[PDB]
Amino acid sequence: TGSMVKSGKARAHTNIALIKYWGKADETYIIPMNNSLSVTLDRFYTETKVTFDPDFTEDCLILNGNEVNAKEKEKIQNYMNIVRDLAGNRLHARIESENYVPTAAGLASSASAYAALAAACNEALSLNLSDTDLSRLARRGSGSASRSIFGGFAEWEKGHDDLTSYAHGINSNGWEKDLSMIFVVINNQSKKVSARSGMSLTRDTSRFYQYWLDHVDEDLNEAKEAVKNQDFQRLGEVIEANGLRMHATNLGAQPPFTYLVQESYDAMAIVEQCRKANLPCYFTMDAGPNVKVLVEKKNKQAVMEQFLKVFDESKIIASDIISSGVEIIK
Repeated sequence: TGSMVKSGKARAHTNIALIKYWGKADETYIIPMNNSLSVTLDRFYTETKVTFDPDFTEDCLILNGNEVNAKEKEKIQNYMNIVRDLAGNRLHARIESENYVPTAAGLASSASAYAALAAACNEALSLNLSDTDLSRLARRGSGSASRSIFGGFAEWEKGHDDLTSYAHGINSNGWEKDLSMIFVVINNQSKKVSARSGMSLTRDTSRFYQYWLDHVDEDLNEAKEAVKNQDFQRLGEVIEANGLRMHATNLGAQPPFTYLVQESYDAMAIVEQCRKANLPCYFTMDAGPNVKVLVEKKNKQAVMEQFLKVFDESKIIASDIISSGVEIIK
């Protein structure tokens, strides 16, 4: 690299919320209405390199080898303004990112991307950020990115401001090594959809939003106790119910909406058939119709075969849960 050029490259993995982040207390700083709990997936990740050079006059983002539009361009420059302030410098960066995430199939890359960028900047500029402050930095880009700093189980503590809202890794005594998640790619409209806009309408207007708030802390404690005990059935029941309650809140929005389609329900029915046939597993869904199936690694293959009876092979994508957190790479 160049004499006064500072670069860093990081790999961060996606995560899926078992207890949902849904609704913000603060839209500008990304402060959530409640705590969330997720697992970090081994199979899906973003690699991001950042190169700071005094000769650069603005930030440039190249994604999967392609320039981004002026919109995405403006967004990355705003985010990089946070990094510069944090660093106490005025260096602009060329950002080269590669998503190893099935985004065309509907899997989100925002958590991995912002976690990778935060870590890459910390490395490039030698900021020496603690995992807490790395989490806070990632959060400012995307809420769920706060959790992708960490492996295995992770919890985003809601806090009440920029300093107190961040995630931490949960030690599971290695339980994450025994677990998997099967992604069912569900046929979806290709029309534009915004989770950020969705959760905002629901948080602000849903007639069922208070119901959500009244139960989330109880679900979270239940999930965490299940994790302490490595009690799969106990974790599953509560995360499945929590997920469904999140979708319920959208039904109460003004006016109502849903991310689920009939094919999603078809996949949920298969999970329940699996449970009735002695194959424990539990589903969750996010801002789209894809169905994610949490399952013990030992039963992963058998659950997949049940899905493979009815879905194309290409649509049934399994991942293990990774133990380690964001890493610095070449």
